This record gives sequence, structure tokens and C-alpha cells, in this order.
Amino acid sequence: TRDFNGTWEMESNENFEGYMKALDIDFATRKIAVRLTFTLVIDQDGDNFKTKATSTFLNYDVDFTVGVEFDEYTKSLDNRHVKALVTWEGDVLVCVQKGEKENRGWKKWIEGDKLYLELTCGDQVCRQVFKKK
Ligand SMILES: *C/C=C/c1cc2ccc(N(CC)CC)cc2oc1=O
Repeated sequence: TRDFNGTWEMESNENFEGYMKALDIDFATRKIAVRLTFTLVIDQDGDNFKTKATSTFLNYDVDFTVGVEFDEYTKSLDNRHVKALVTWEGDVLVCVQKGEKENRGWKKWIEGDKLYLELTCGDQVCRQVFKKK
């Protein structure tokens, strides 16, 4: 399936700290962020995605169109400029954030009712799993 619509509640989180440290996120923010769960809300209409991940503290809020590159300021996260592009590799949704950091981006896919997220920066991979509400 290429349909990621839903409210996705966090089931699993592995190595979020390594990903954030590879982005050089300030220590106090990273130490608080690694403790906190969050919910991922995806509104998808064709190529058009609105995604938002909300925790009691931090924010993640990105809208994009599959196949359309966009210049992105990463704002609240690590305050960097990247050229972001989201495409399909089969049923895996792949994002590359071209810029200073190597191997920066993510992959999302659905495997037996659960949403998998792999966040990558440099040699660090964070894996998260969510269940659909
Ligand atoms: C494709 C989904 C990406 C994604 C990336 C994220 C980056 C940072 C954060 N937080 C917690 C709200 C700040 C440390 C969350 C987040 O969720 C995602 O789904």
C-alpha cells in the first residue's frame, strides 16, 4: 500500500538519540526529546502529504508533494537548509534531504498494519514503529 493516512501512535523507538546527536542538536533538547513519545498524523491525498508529529514539547511539521523537490529550512530541529525530495521506491516512501549532512533523510512504509519510520543522518539510523489509531 502507498496509503499512509492516519493517526499513528508510537509503539517502538530505537536510537533516536544517535540520529539527533548526528544532527548536532543541543544537549538539553536532545536529552528531553529522547524521553518523550509522540503521535504522527499523516493527511495524504495522492502525491500531497501533510505530516505533523506532536509531543508535549517538541514539534515536527512538514508538507510536501511526492516528486516535487523543495527547499527546506529545518526550523525547530537543527536550523539548517536542505533540498528535500520525497519519492516512491516501490511502496517505500523515501526522503532525501540534500545539504551539509551525508545520508540525511528518511524512509516510511507500511508492514502488516504498522507504520515504520527510519530516520537517517550520517552513519546513524533511528527506527520507529507506530500503530494506527
Ligand atoms: C517522515 C517522518 C519524520 C519525522 C521526523 C521527526 C523529527 C523530529 C521529531 N521530534 C519529536 C516531535 C523532535 C525531536 C519528530 C519526528 O517525527 C517524524 O515523524
